[PDB]
Amino acid sequence: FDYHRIDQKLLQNIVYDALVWSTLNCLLVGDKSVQRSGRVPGVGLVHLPLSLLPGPFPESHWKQGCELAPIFNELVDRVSLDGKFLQESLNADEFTSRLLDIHSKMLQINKKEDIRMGIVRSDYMIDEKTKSLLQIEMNTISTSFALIGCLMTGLHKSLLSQYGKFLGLNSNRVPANNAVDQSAEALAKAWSEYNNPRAAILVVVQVEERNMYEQHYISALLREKHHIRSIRKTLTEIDQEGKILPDGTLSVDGQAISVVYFRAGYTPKDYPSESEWRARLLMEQSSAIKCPTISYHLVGTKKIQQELAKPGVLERFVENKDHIAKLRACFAGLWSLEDSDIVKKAIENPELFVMKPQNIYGDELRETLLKLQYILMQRIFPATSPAILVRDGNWDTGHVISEAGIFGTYLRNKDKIIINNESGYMVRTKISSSYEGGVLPGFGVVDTVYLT
Amino acid sequence: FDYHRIDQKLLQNIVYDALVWSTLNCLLVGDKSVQRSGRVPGVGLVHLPLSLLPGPFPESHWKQGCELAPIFNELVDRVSLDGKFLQESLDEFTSRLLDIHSKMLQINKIRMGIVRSDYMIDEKTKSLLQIEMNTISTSFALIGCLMTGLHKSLLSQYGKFLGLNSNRVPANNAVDQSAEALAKAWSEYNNPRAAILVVVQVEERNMYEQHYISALLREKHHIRSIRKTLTEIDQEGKILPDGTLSVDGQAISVVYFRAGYTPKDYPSESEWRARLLMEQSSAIKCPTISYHLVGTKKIQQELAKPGVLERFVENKDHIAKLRACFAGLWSLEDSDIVKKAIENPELFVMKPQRGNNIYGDELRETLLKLQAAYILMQRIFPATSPAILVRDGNWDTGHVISEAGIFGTYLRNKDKIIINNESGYMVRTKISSGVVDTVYLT
Repeated sequence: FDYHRIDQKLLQNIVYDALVWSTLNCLLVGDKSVQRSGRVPGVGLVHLPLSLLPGPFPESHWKQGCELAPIFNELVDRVSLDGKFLQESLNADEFTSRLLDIHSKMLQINKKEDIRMGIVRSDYMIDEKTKSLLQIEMNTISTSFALIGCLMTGLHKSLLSQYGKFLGLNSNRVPANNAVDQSAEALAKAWSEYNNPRAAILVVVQVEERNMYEQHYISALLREKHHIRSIRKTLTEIDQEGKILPDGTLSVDGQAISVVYFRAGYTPKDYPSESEWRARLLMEQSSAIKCPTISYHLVGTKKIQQELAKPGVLERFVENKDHIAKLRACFAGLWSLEDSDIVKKAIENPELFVMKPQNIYGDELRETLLKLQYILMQRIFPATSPAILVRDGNWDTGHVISEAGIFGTYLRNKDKIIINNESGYMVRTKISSSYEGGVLPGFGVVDTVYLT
Repeated sequence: FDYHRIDQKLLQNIVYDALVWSTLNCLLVGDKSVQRSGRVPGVGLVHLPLSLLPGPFPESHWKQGCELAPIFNELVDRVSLDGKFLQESLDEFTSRLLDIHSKMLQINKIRMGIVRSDYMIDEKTKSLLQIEMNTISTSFALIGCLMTGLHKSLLSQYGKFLGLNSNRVPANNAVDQSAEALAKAWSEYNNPRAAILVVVQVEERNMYEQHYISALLREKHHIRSIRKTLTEIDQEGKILPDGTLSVDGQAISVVYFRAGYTPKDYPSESEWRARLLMEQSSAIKCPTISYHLVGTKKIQQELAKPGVLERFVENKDHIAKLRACFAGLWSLEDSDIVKKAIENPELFVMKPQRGNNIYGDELRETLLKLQAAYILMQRIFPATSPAILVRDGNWDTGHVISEAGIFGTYLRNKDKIIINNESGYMVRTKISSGVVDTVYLT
């Protein structure tokens, strides 16, 4: 539990076994210290920064997270259908306006689109004040670590099967994890639904990609288990090598494409020029099934996510009131500054709130608000646990917080729901902020959880 | 097979896919240039230097080496038992091994081996000739069967194009068969509480092959193993009053050597002390000192001389098969061991039994003999081929020779032979003037 209290020489032994297991099972990324490692496979590898042993996490809250996956998949789909709400909700960012311009084009064009799909991830923290599972992000596009998360389950299970009796820990409390398998399953099923067995899956990847093995592992599952071919291209390669055939088919680099799996294009930095925007548009207009579509990408935007957490909004996209209960239970309170909602703007207890754009804490929060002569939200107070953190072959102790991402997969064809699944998980673990760490990284370490 | 023809663009793609496959499947080693990579797992990793696509190798000759695997297992076990032949036929390193063996001959108290016979196809004849018999610490059981996987994967993706069929790359179980051999020895020894000690080098950039074997042991066979250097064994190992080997809290029933074959492995008396200790223990050595001595260059030369091989093999068919793969080697019958070599010196080489080799017009040393480098052998002319070589993520073309290494596994109780197997392969490929490979049958 307090892993800091385990004998140092024993910890070295466990760390050595982890570094071994990591290499044998490709828990590896290109080393950012090595020049070509985000471009040339096979060179400059290092194990992922990782937490040695999983931190605890209540089984009741784990289950709540499980339950919510398919309910989130369905919300994301319904919200994406409401073009007017998306357009109306979304003033000043250039990138979001560029995405809205594509969405507006699609609204104009008004093409059928019977087949829709998502590979998404809802991220949660446990909150100490309330003792509640709270959602901190909904990731609707290009979500990573389906392989990484499920290799971490493999690792932690392996370590606990050897060192756990002594430690009083049982590997069967690390939840089972099928994430990467479920990912490729959803892509394979969408490729089948399209029913063009001559087509490949296109994966859209970044120019520099030191997590390329995850994507190759997927393509491998596609090739070997599912018998589907795939190709990888950057948005600019697509602009250069892509076109729409007479029947609407996407063709890239000579190959018919039935599914566009995005592992890029979620960030402004992936669109350095008009080339990348042309590609995004081309692909959206074509008949290929996108994973996901532009309206889905819009749904995970910050402003949309904030909107849904306001009074009665969520309630426009969900009719099952048990689902609305479960959703609202994981939503951190959020408010418009104006009216205040019942004037909890009247704030005396600013330690309990946060202001966010579309952050301001404590006293700065209190001043800002002044009883006025961007939104207000419930402050979250995370759980801490003593971790062992292993990075570039070395280890140290740290007190950390953790954020559990629960993947969802979804696939439908008209009104037929083909997949709507909780699809495994990942965990991101970070040194506290009350210690030498904070928020300012390379992006913590990977982890799992230990139920209850 | 003429891979130099394939256009740069396509090659570049096949290369990309091989580097991907290598990373995903742990065809990886510690990078020489990263100073901690031989000691700390998980850091400074790079794919194995490799040949992109297999070289041709006749099926008939592949089957010959297959058949020879269990014949060589039995030959190794019979020669090892002739203590005085070994002492008699047989340098500081070699004499320290001899010291350990004579000592066990004195003491006079289950046997196993995981070995590998290396061959090359000779152009002069068309023969499969043995070039080495490795009796101790044979590497590349994992690497060899991962290259099998890589090549079958590439020829699945690119085979139809180039007119190659992934099914002409032979099947390969080498690492599984190694772990199986160890697991069975552990069982024979019948101590459910004993571990397997694996003896490792101080710096081991190929540690993942060994880690994979310990992972099979743990997960498939439910056997614990522990890895130690010879000096760690000196410091930590003890023989109990009942003669049993104890190393960090566990009895040791099998000592699997992945070190100890090279003098660099014995920087001090500590390592020499650990080797003796373990040899004198009741643990099963994979292999014993006697096996180690059978693999020496001196014993291998001796065996290849006329009449000698035949003293250690009863079976006439095996004698025939063994002689077929043996390159001629001689002391001094003037007739072959010299008149034939003076005519046709191009077909022969003189080599020290331990100075430069002698060939062509020189080999006129023999006219000199009136009818450094001493023992005459048949010259081998290797069957080269066009290769793509991939190293540190870059590729180039080269013309190469290949050495096919056939692993054998063997185990026995007193007259019962539990295992005597051909057990998969590896291939080492190097410039015409190295890298890991497979073969394409025929």
